[PDB]
This record gives sequence, structure tokens and C-alpha cells, in this order.
Amino acid sequence: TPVVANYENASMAADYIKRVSNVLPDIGIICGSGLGKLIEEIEERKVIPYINIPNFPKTTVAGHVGNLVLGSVGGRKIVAMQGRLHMYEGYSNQEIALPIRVMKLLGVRVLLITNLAGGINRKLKSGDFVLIKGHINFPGLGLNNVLVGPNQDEFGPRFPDLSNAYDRLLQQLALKIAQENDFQDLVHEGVYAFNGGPTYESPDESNMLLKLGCDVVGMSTVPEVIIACHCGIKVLAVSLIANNSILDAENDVSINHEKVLAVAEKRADLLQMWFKEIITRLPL
Amino acid sequence: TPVVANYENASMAADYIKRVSNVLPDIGIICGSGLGKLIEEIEERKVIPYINIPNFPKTTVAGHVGNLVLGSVGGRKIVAMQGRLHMYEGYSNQEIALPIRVMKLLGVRVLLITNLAGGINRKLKSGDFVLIKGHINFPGLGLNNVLVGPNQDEFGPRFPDLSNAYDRLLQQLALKIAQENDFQDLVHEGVYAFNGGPTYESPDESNMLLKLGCDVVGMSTVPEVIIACHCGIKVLAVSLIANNSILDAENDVSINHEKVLAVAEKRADLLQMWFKEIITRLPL
Amino acid sequence: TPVVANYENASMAADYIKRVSNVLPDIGIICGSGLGKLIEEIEERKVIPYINIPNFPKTTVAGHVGNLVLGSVGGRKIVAMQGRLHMYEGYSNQEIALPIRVMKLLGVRVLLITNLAGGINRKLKSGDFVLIKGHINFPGLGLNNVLVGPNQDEFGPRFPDLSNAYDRLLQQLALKIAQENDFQDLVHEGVYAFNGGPTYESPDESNMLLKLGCDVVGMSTVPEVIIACHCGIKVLAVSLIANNSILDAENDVSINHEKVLAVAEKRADLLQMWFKEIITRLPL
Ligand SMILES: Nc1ncnc2[nH]cnc12
Ligand SMILES: Nc1ncnc2[nH]cnc12
Ligand SMILES: Nc1ncnc2[nH]cnc12
Repeated sequence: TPVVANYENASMAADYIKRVSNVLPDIGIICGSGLGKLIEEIEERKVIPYINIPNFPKTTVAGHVGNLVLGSVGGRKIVAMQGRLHMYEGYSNQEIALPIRVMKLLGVRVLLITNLAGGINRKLKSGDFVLIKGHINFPGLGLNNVLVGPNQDEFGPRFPDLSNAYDRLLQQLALKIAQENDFQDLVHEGVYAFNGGPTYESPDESNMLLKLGCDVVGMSTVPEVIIACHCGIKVLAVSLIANNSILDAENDVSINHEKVLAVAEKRADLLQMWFKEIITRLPL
Repeated sequence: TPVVANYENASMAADYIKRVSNVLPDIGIICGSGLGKLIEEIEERKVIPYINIPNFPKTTVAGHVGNLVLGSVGGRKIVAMQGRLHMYEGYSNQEIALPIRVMKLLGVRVLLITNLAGGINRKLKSGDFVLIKGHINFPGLGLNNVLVGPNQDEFGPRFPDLSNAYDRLLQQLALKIAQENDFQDLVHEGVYAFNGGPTYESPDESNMLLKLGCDVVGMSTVPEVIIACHCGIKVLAVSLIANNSILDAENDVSINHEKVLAVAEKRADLLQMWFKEIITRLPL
Repeated sequence: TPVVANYENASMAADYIKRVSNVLPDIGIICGSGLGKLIEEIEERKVIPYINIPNFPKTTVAGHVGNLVLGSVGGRKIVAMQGRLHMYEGYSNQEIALPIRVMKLLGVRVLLITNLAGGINRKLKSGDFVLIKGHINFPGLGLNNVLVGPNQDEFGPRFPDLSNAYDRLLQQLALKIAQENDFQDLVHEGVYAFNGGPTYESPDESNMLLKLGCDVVGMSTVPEVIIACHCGIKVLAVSLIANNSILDAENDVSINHEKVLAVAEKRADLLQMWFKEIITRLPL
């Protein structure tokens, strides 16, 4: 009744999308806030508002942009989510999962994701990038995993294994490209902690995450990764570090969304170029 | 309106059960998947589908077996749940609690529980058993405890103490019987971490649970233990170890439900015999 | 439809309150159970049952007292919540937040909060007080933060920073007053862990909280602190220690609500006097 992310409902959305554009995409992309410039450069693009697509989640309470964009990047066919859905806004498990399962039915085999996040590991500075190699899902441990509910068997198994959720060869490709352009000094690898949000982590929470072996903390990405891994889509996820929360606690410095967006502004053009090349070089 | 697990609603279920069978059970049992063979050996048994019992939770979305079975084991009178309710399927706190409170009103004084779980402690191997001596309830710490909601005063207190939830004399009895049959080399004791599920723990989550002093991790049992302790029912809970998740992470080996069920097949007959004897020897 | 804690709904409640009493309060207070004697000493007081105020949450399932009390303490104008709302009772994020946002619209600039809690740090004894200097919010990390949902922009920002949620000058004032009355030997400072509840922490959970750097654990206060910090209200929060859970685990001693209330009885008159003086000395 609130629309389950099942096979029938995802197929109705895919059918509408397929007859309004001619694109069969191979690659899906979800971009962090302030990091979406690539979506404006999509060639021969079709913009489809969420509100026009059967069974897509209602987003008018939050407002702001919400479109699916289809077209070509680097000669590859892609579908993009413009205006991300975050669980701290109150969206349900079924609302998060439906767009990813629609990507699957359209033919997406690889999903590329970027986000903004806080740095925990003392090696991370403002403006650095982290290739995510694993995660700690505090909502999942505490009975709010994105897959709680009946399993949708056509998409995947009841009990997924997440050992390979972050594709190893895609991490090596993203690192190689940073080396060819001489910005590998900005690129780290690390473990991502999912904090449901929307408050930033307190100083004592940051210090707990350091003891637990977390390198980065943020409020997104893990739900989409789990839905993708469930249905067999490979994932690359990159965090842009806004601040080092441990260092900020030692110096009594606050974090705010204005400072976050300025960091996004500083790195946006480098990230757009990086991901355009990753898309171009991605293995068939 | 979704049916609260209160005194009136539990009594209507108990009244139907009492007039369809003649069994006043003293012992309740909840068996892990693939571990239910004992329930087929119940003597002079009465099988009651959940769907026939007033106020029992609806389970048709998930499908598969769901019956209450009453009868005799080892000369003792028992009630069994055949087809367990798990919180990762989306059942509410009230749906989990009602069958246990029905057991209470029928006269159950001891609840025996088995499950499948992942090994964290490096001493545990595939096929070992763990007598649970305590737990870490990540859903409870994070506002999804099975008792969140109004308290049902006829069953127990607002703020239960869980210091004695896992009965010490029942652990010693289960260990004694393993010694008399010379399989005590398979039996450990340990602390159980509740992961809401349904994804298996990621490698970085497993390594966090090791740092936190957890010996075993699984997706069930803690909700039923808490409802039982609330209303004064003594508990014995045993985990069958499917794999050692820490060792699997070091060697890059995946876990899947097929491997889990094969372990259950390998130990099912030993576990049935063990629990039949525990039931026989249980103190009045 | 379950009544959102938005600007329009909070203003209707404030408007009713404002025309039934003549008090424009500067200070809000929320008192722990057994710790409410100060509210009976409020001078020229007006008692307003929650059930009479537009948009206030329904509390008849739990029963027991629920009033807002307005009047004067130490020459200062205050509003008190008599009968606290706890999230383990099943109240929603919107029900917790609405009374605090009503306090804001009435003119409250400082919120004083007391609670009962378990001691983790080995320096804490039954009957001690802890000035809270920071927190670890396990519900917030696990997608049950009090602010999950649409943001109410008139009250505060989408992503609050909690670095200064516990006002430093108010902690120094409360400590100074304990020194002037020679009971500073009872007063500590510490980090508070929020356990959703309503079961007390198990022995293995207590030992985990010790490893994570928590000094005290309880079932309240963090939700109200976060709503207050969101809308710019300064906070002082004090825990009264009922028992030391680590020492109790080593000696196999149970905790129960009866023992908790006896500790509250033993300290109630000292706490009332302390807070009356804090209220008197609070900076304009
Ligand atoms: N410190 C931080 N900076 C940016 N995004 C975040 N998400 C969570 N914590 C964050
Ligand atoms: N590794 C594992 N094996 C079996 N059951 C589990 N439940 C949670 N983790 C598990
Ligand atoms: N041990 C304890 N004593 C009193 N209140 C508590 N709240 C949580 N744990 C507590």
C-alpha cells in the first residue's frame, strides 16, 4: 500500500522509462550533494522527473530536485539519480530500494556512488578522497537494515553475503587513473561507518569510531550498496572528506553544512573528470 | 489494531489451544532452521496451524511452515513452535511477543531455543555448539528492543533485569549430558551478539565484534529470551556454529545459506538426541 | 496526521498556554522520576494537563501524571514538564519534539534536565551525581535519531552540530554551587550512553560500554538535548547514579526499579536545593 519494491512494481517503472527514452543503460550513477556537475554534461540526455514515473517515491515534503537522467558519457550509456534519497529524511526501506531495482531491470551492471563524509583516520585531511573497501552498518546491526521485510526473490537471496560488495578491480582502476593524472596523493582507501543521521557525529561518537577501526563516517551510500549487491550489481563508492572530526574535537572546531559545500566546490571539477574517465575505461 | 500482545489477546489464543488439545505443557521449544526433527518425534501430538489460532500473527507473505505442536517428549509435556518468526522478516514487537506470552498462560516454565550463528571467537569451528551465557543486543541499544511500547503489567515489570536470563543450572545440565555421551569437545560457552539482519556480517563488522568481546553472532533468539525473562520463564539457548567469520575473512571465503544448511544437516541427529535428554532430565 | 512537530502546530499549543497563564518563561525544566519535588514548590503556579493542550501527545495508554507547570522559582520564570515522555514507551520522534519546540516559542533560552542512570566508570557510586559533558547516541547511529524525518526549517538546520550541546559555563556554575555547599565530593563529569531500553543493560553490554569510554548509561535525555540544541536552547543535564553496573556484575547483584527509587528518595531534597540555586544564579 506504500508501494513495495517488488518485481511487478519495478517493472512498471522500467516500462515507462524505456518508452520515454531510447537508452538501455549499462552504468548507474548516484552523486553527492554539490558533486552532480557530470549529470549536466550527459550527452543526448533525457530528463525524467521522479514525480512522472509510476511507483517512484514521493519527494515533495523535502522539495528540491528529483530527476532520473539518461544519456551517454564517454561513449557509454548511463542512468543517473539527480537528487538523492537519504534515510534520515524518513524514506522507508521500500522507497530506497525501488530505484536501484529499476536500474537492474533497465540493464545496469555497475553502480558508481559518491558522497561527502567526515574523516576519522588521522591520515585524512579536508579535500581528500577515500575509496571505500568495506563498511560498518550500525542501522543494520540495530534492526534498521535496508533489507528488513519480505525478501523479493526475483532480485536476490534472503541472506546476502557482503564480502565482495565493493568491487576490488574497480578500486584498482580508480586508483590507476589518479596516478596517471598525478593526484594519487589525495586518494586513500578505508572502512566506512554508516551513521543514520542527521546530526553530525558528536566528539565522543567520533572517538568511539576511531577505537572501532572506522576510517570515515557518513549518512548515506550503505543502503544503496546493499540493494545493489543483493541483485548482483557491482559497486564503486568514493567519499570526499569534508573535515577530520578527531582533529576538530582536539581543537574545539565546529563542522557545518556551509563548510561541507565549500569543500565540494573545491573538488567538484576534479571529481567530474575522474569519474568521466572511470566510466570510459570500465570493463564491459 | 495490529493486535497488541496483551493479557486479553493472549488468553483468547490460549483458550482456543486448550480446547483443541488436552496438553498442559511445562516446556516450550523453538528450533532453528534445519534443526526441527525433534518436533516430528513428538508423541501423541496435536498440530495446530498458526492461521487457525485467534490473534496469532499473519505469516502468509513469507510463506513456509507455521504450526504449534503439542505432545510428549521423554514423558514430559511440551509445546513447540514449528516455523520461527524472525524480526528481519518485518514482524513487529507485538507479533514476536504474543506466542511466548501464550506459552506462559498455558503453563510453560522453561523455554529451550536453538539457532544457527557465525563464530567470532577463534576457538570456534564449523559444527561446534555454544551454550549462550549472555548477550549484546544491538537492536535494544538502538531503540528497537522487543519491549519498546506500553508495558503489559500482568506479564512482568516495566524495567526487567537480564542478569539471570540464561539459567545457570540449565547450562550445567546441558554440559553434563554432552560429557556423558563424550561429545563435550564440541561444546563451548559464549556471549551472543544480536545482528538484526538479514545480511550476514561484513568482514569489518566481524572484526568489530571481536574487539567488543562477542563470541558468536546471529539474527534471532534475543527477542524471545527477553520476552521469556520478562514473564518469569527460564531459558536455555544453544547456537550451532556454521563457520568462523574471522577466519573466513582472513582467507577471503564467502558464507551462504546453502553452506549453513549443510552444517545443520551434519549435526541435526546429535542435537535432537541431546535436547531429548535435556527435556527428560529437566528439574520439575 | 499523527501531528508533526512543525511551526504551525507548536504555535497553536503555545497560544493556548499563553492565554491560560500569564507566565513568559525563560527557563525550562524536565525532572527524573522521584526527582520532581521542585515542581510542587513553584510559586504562583498554573497546572495545565497535557490532555487539555492542542497538539500535545496522547499519554493515556501509559497513564500516570502528565502536566505542564508554569510559575516562579528564585525570582525566575519557568515552565516544567511533570511526567516525562520516554521513547521506550513507544512515543514517536514528533511527540518527543513538540513540547520542547513549544518551550522555544514561549521564550525558553535554557533547559535543565535530570535523570536516573547506571554507573559504568569505576569512580562512580550509588548516590553520586554526573554532570554530562557529551554523549554516545546508539539510537542515532542506528537510524532512530529523534530528528529523522523532514526538517522543520523555522526551528533549526538540517544537519546540527552537537559539539556544544552541553553548555560549558552551566557545568562550571553547577559545580561551583556544589563547592559552596560542600558536597562536591559527590559530583563528577562524564560521557552519557543512550540505551533505548526498557531492559536494564546486561552485564556484557555494561562491559562493552566500559571498553567504549562511556561513564554512565541511561534511557532518556539525549532526544530532548538534540531537539533543544537544534533550536538554539542551552542545556544542563545531570544524572543521579543508582548503582555501579560493572561492580554489580562482578558480585552478581541485580538492579531493580525499587532500588532505583530508593536512591532517588535519598538524594531528592539535596537535588531540589541545588537546582533551585542554579535557577537563581543562571546568567540572563
Ligand atoms: N563530518 C562530516 N562531514 C560531512 N558529511 C558528514 N556526514 C557525517 N559526518 C559528516
Ligand atoms: N555467519 C553466519 N552463519 C550462520 N548464521 C548466521 N547468522 C548471522 N551470521 C551467521
Ligand atoms: N542501572 C540503571 N539504573 C538506573 N537507571 C538506569 N537506566 C539504565 N540503566 C540504569
